[PDB]
This record gives sequence, C-alpha cells and structure tokens, in this order.
Amino acid sequence: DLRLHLLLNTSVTCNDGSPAGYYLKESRGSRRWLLFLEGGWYCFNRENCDSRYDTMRRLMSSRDWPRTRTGTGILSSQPEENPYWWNANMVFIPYCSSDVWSGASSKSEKNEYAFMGALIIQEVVRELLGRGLSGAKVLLLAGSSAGGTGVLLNVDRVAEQLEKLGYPAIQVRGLADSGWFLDNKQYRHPTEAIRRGIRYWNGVVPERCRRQFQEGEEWNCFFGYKVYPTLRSPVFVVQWLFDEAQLTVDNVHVQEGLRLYIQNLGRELRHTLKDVPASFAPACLSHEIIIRSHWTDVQVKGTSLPRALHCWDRSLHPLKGCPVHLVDSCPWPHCNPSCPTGTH
Ligand SMILES: NC(=S)NNc1ccc(F)cc1
Ligand SMILES: NC(=S)NNc1ccc(F)cc1
Ligand SMILES: NC(=S)NNc1ccc(F)cc1
Repeated sequence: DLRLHLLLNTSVTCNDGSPAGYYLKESRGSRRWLLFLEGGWYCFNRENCDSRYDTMRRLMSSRDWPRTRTGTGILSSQPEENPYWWNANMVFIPYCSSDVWSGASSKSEKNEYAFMGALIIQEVVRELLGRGLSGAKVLLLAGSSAGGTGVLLNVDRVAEQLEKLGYPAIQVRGLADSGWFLDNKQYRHPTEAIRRGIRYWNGVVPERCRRQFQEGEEWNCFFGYKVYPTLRSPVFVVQWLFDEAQLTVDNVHVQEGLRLYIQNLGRELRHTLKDVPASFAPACLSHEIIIRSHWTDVQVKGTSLPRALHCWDRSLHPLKGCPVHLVDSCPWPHCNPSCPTGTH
C-alpha cells in the first residue's frame, strides 16, 4: 500500500480549494523514484465543471480520498507483477485539477474553481526532497491518459526545478502512456474545448513549444507529435495504435468507409512515432497500460513493455537483443495476437 500525504502548503489546492496531495511508499534501498500522474478527462467552463463536481467529485476534491491505495502494474512492489522497477520508491499523484496538469490559477473572488495542476507537481517534488528524493539518481515522471499528456507538458519543468534548487545530478525522465493524440477529422460530425480550457485554467505549456506556435495557438502543445520534438528530457512513449479515447472523440463506435478511416488512423499514428526512438505501440483497440496489473501480457516483435523499459534504462547509461523502438506494422486492431481480449 501507498499512504496518503496532504500537501503541507495548503494554498496548492484541488478544484474546490481542498488540499492536493500524494500517495507514497518508500524503498530506502533504492535510488529510483517513480512519480505517476493519474488521468480522467478535464472540464472547460463553469457549467461543465459544475456537472463534473456532482458525479466525479474525487477528481475535483480531496475531502473523500482514502488513507491508502494499492500499487499496481509499474507501481507494484512485487517482482512478478513489475519486472521493471519493483524496488523503486513509488508515488501516485491524484488528478484533482481537471486541467490536463497545465493550470496555474488559484480560486478567488473572480474564479469559482482553482486550476493548479502544474503547481501541484512542483509542490509534490519540493516536499519529497525532504523525504528522500534528494538522494535520487533517477526521477521517472509517468502518467496515463490525461496524465500521459501531463508528462509531456511538465517533464522539462521538473528538470528545470531540480537544477535551480541545487540538485543537478538527479536524472529526470518521462513516460507518457495513452496521452499521444491526433487532431484529426472525425468519422462523423475537440480542439476548441482545449483552446477554451487553456484560457479558463490560465494553462501553461513548455516554453520552446510556446515560442514556435506563439500567442493564441498554445493548444497545439497538447498534441504529442507537436510538443515532443521540443522537449529536452528523455521521454518513452506508450500508445495503443487504436486508442479507445481517440476513437470516442472521433465518433467511432464494418463497411468500406469506416474500414478506410480506421486503417488511416493507425497509419497516421505509426507515422508520428517513426522518429521517436523510445516507444511501444501495439496494434490493439484498448486504453491505458502501465498501471494495469496484467501489463506484462502484451508484446511487440516478441518484446514485452517491462523489457523495453529496461532496455531504455540501459541505453541511457543500439543494443543487441534489447530494443527500445517497438511499433506494430500490421494495420487492423488485434492483428497482434497479444492484444487484450476482454478484461479481468
Ligand atoms: N477537432 C479537430 S480540430 N480536427 N482536425 C481536423 C479537422 C478537419 C480536417 F479536415 C482535418 C483535421
Ligand atoms: N458520446 C460518445 S460515446 N462520443 N462522443 C464524444 C465524447 C466526448 C467528446 F469529448 C467528444 C465526442
Ligand atoms: N485483458 C487481457 S487478456 N489482459 N490484460 C492486459 C493486457 C495487456 C495490457 F497492456 C494490459 C492489460
């Protein structure tokens, strides 16, 4: 179990003004630290956020959070469940800012809600330095869905934070799972909601990406294929080629028109990963990977994800028999026999 700690700086808050926080399980024999960002969509105006507050309150408030959480997948401490990093220090950061981890806006007389995702990450890092993170050799910032997009938006800011605080020796890296989306045409008749959200949240994007796209166009930096080339920290990208959240936004729920649409989506996703040297992209219809207990089940070209992540570690010290770039070439969901079939 990982144990809850509410932030000591109570001005860094969830949407409703309650304190944000993190769940922690220490491993004092390890110098590796894994900080995982939860996902769960977002909200972009008063009415949309009020609806989320009625029926998704744990994503907007800490008042009902439990005292502990079980670590699963890459957060598991058992070697059999987590061949990659079972002995690491484990941190789960709940998503309670509804801003894709981009916000830097406090509640006030002018704002019903606070959007502080980017500041929550910075404050978690600061408070962990007193609990052992100061001794780290590697800090892996990971996340799934909106948390995967949050990794891309925040990894370089964490690296800058630690440098300026006097810890230049800690190697900061990112792992973005199910957060690599395409701004494509829908199958039947989303970027406007991101544009509106950024203004509502006072959202921030990485500086090099901001300077490319310039004023009013920061929404571009929420799309992995546009923000990734601008990043300096090493980032490993995990992405199902036929992600269910991508298909949902595209209004896909099979005749020739839809067959061509699905094949084209897979082709375009594969193309965007061609110049991403650390990546794992199986040809499956699914959503999320890294905190599912059965994440060891899938393989690409005969290599599992925990193996690919281990090979990435080695590469950051091509390797014979230890690949890091693994993208399926077959063009239809479940053409890879290791794809999930139902759920547990
Ligand atoms: N929701 C958004 S901005 N889709 N992008 C897009 C819209 C039309 C098109 F022909 C190609 C791409
Ligand atoms: N209602 C269903 S299942 N898909 N449509 C859709 C859902 C969410 C969204 F942000 C855009 C479109
Ligand atoms: N649903 C079945 S058969 N396995 N579960 C699972 C398979 C692959 C993965 F990346 C995560 C979970």
